[PDB]
Amino acid sequence: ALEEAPWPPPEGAFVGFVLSRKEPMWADLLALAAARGGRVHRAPEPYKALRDLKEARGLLAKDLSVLALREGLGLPPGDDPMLLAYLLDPSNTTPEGVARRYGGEWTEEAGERAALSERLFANLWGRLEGEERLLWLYREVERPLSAVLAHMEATGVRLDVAYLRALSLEVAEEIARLEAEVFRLAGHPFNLNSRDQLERVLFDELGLPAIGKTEKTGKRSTSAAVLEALREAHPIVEKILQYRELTKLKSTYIDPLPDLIHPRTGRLHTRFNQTATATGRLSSSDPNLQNIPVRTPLGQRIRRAFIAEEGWLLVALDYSQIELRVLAHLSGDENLIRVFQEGRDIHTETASWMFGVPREAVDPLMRRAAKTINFGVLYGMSAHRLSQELAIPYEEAQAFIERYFQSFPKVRAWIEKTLEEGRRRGYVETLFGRRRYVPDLEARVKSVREAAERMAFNMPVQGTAADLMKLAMVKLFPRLEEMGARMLLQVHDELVLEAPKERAEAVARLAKEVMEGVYPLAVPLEVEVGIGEDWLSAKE
DNA sequence: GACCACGGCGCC
DNA sequence: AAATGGCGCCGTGGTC
Ligand SMILES: Nc1ncnc2c1c(/C=C/CCCNC(=O)CCCCCCCCCO)cn2[C@H]1C[C@H](O)[C@@H](COP(=O)(O)OP(=O)(O)OP(=O)(O)O)O1
Ligand SMILES: [Mg+2]
Ligand SMILES: [Mg+2]
Ligand SMILES: [Mg+2]
Repeated sequence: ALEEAPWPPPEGAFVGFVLSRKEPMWADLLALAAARGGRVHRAPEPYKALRDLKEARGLLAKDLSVLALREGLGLPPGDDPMLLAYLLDPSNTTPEGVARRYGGEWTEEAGERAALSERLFANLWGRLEGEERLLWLYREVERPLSAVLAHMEATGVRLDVAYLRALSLEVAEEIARLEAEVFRLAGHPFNLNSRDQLERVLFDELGLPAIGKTEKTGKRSTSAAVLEALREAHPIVEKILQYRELTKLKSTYIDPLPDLIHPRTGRLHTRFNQTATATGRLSSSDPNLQNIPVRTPLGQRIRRAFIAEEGWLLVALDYSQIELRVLAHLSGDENLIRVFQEGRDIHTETASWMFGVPREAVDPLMRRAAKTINFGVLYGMSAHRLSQELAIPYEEAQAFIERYFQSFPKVRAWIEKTLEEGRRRGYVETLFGRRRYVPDLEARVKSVREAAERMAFNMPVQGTAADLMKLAMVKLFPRLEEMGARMLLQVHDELVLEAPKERAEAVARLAKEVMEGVYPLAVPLEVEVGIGEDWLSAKE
């Protein structure tokens, strides 16, 4: 029972706030409160009251900071109990769960949320004293990163709306061509979007063989992998795959994105979720801008809609072979280090092998295929699936996986070391000490145990790569502000920046150097950088 | 209208 | 379909 104290709060108080909706860029600030020294200060008018705060300190601090930036207020986020809980155990992803776990209840009242922020911070800070590596990640990465993400979210990205509107109409007509052809081949119309109705057509009405079953309900699958296997069993299959591609892209990007342009900014605003993944990666939502298409011709057309403001340029930076380089460092494999000290490209070399092509003629689509193979095999792909992936007998695909691992013997050794440690202490960890708890490593069901093992030894690699990118963003942001440039998007190992046209080149050089020297490893980090008027053009 | 599980698929 | 891992969004079918 905190004393009902009057607004303003004293410096350092913990804030609580209620939004009309989860998206800070779209939300109405319904309520604002603060708690400190056994007092609760409830703001009579939330929006005006924002101006009395000098930092957003409490649960979901970034969300409030984004809203303040929207209102032209430079209110940076500070301490956030979610970030403490997430570093302790990244299964701590929601304020509902964190509260129940560390001493409170996540209600819908700013005052209670402010008092909750205060309580949880005390407890969680107590849990994190002595954990000096986690404390370092909090002070030097997550807490400062939240400020960076807040500016990214409030800045947004420009989108060629009219372009996408015109594209929709073009795609609609092609979808009609494909579905009409499907219906003719089926002999009747049906909901081609309903995979249950398609299942009957393909496997009951048509006589096509079923390849596999779905996980939870055991229906005959109609996934792309299955349809690929049936490309020649019937002409309908090809048109179903093309229908799937177009409707996926139209329904997920072409049509939704133009309606999400913010009225005040005229730009598109994602959310970068900071306590959402088991490995330390960020995620992006509402809308997700970390999964904008690129693979197919139409996907590329969609990516072209992401453009720079008039007088500016996009700068796209992407770490080269990042998790392979991270692997070299964690494992210490002398042979894998040599690969990168010699400037070799394993994705291109697998691509050249997969397609029987010299590296000069490996097109980007080939290299993408090689990356699924290379990382698929690394993190535990079966001989069987690989043989089916490469349209190749089981003997060879089985041998590719032995060649692969034989040339880097210290990898399996690191895998085995990582797993034993996880079994013993109950968690695996990144280069910087970010932890993931994987209790199923001692499961008595092999399928469950081996699944947990693949999650366990992936996490140090993926999570270290995520740590490096986070640290680079923290280092790079103030340098960009100095140059009048903007950080717009992060896509796991890629940053998209926006720079004035006359400083774009300078920004690209600087950003590349910051990313490559973020934290020297036993192998060099290389960063591919491009500049263009649109996101596609800026990645070569 | 809001949920949800599921299958499916876009990205890293 | 699958002994790669990590995400979030879509439409369907179904519930409330
Ligand atoms: N599949 C995975 N599994 C696990 N981890 C994965 C991945 C990927 C995958 C990336 C690209 C996937 C491209 N796939 C396609 O577009 C099609 C694949 C199938 C092609 C089939 C051809 C044959 C058809 C029938 O014969 C990245 N990662 C991780 C590891 C990687 O270091 C990190 C950053 O992603 P990227 O920047 O794309 O990759 P890298 O940095 O390693 O490569 P670089 O940046 O291109 O130099 O993200
Ligand atoms: Mg990369
Ligand atoms: Mg990338
Ligand atoms: Mg799912």
